[PDB]
Amino acid sequence: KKHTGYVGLKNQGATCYMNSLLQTLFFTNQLRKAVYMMPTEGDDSSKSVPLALQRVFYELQHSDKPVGTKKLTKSFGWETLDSFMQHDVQELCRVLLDNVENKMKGTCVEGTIPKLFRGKMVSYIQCKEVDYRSDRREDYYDIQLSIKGKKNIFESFVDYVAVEQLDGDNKYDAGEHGLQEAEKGVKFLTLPPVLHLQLMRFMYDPQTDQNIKINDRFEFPEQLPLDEFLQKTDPKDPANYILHAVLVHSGDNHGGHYVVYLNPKGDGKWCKFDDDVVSRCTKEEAIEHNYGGHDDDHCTNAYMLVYIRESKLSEVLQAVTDHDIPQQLVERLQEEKRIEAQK
Ligand SMILES: [Br-]
Ligand SMILES: [Br-]
Ligand SMILES: [Br-]
Ligand SMILES: [Br-]
Repeated sequence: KKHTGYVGLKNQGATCYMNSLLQTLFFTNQLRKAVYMMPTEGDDSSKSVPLALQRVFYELQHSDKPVGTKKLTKSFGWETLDSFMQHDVQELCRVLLDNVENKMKGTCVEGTIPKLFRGKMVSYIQCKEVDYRSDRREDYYDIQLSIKGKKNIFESFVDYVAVEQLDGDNKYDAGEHGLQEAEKGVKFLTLPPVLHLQLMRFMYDPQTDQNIKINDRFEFPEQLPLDEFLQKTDPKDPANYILHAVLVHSGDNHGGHYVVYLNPKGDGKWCKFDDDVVSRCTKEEAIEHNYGGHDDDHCTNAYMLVYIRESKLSEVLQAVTDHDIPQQLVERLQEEKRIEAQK
């Protein structure tokens, strides 16, 4: 527990965003407690993702030394030298959360995942010259925001909700009305208590023919008002979000360094999580110094932000204690440790 109170994770290969993401998920206290509850007795230690995540969280909560992740990577089968380089942070997140959600089904914590991370959107198509619209609900668990050519997060949200023209030769097939010029877009109906925003600095194949990293300046705030992107708003619960995590990458596309900044209590007291080294830092370092740019004469910037709904903040970050871990689970991990101590 060091001197920040918090312990790091081991550098065990090119796992890229993984340690950052695990720290982010660990300090989503409501998720952690829920994960502690899954009926993982009788699971195979080798094969079980639920158990493997239980183990890592337990270690992060009790261990005074940097925590290993080997059994975690084995279980969801990303073990080759470059398996994390072939995926992104939002893909690993879904891998983890889907295993966990699937374990929680039929348990006293079923629905913890959609409760904390799921939001609702309306996807619509409006024809210009014919009276036809098709409104359909879409669920999301995270949001990929465009950052290229945008000054900040507000412009990104503006761009995300911008109307798109559908015109021949890209006309909408309007059924009985045949091919029709249309407008399509999305609107938000609900925003989740925990909001995962990926910033698209790392981008596809610009036709020819690399994955590249955009290191342009992109500003995000400590406090994020999203009411004006909602179809209708609640007077008693405005869509006000507070910045909780800034996942940072330093360098370019090919090779770089991965760090995450957290204020895991939600008070504005920030720590820097750099694998095994956890140290406290200024708020400027966690935030402004991660805007990116090319400024003094800079390759260090956020690719992912986590925001927490201010009204649900002090709950999402609710106290965890030792008693929140069931005895059966404590006993099992303790026995494994004892086996390991036999070398
Ligand atoms: Br390990
Ligand atoms: Br793979
Ligand atoms: Br990205
Ligand atoms: Br720039």
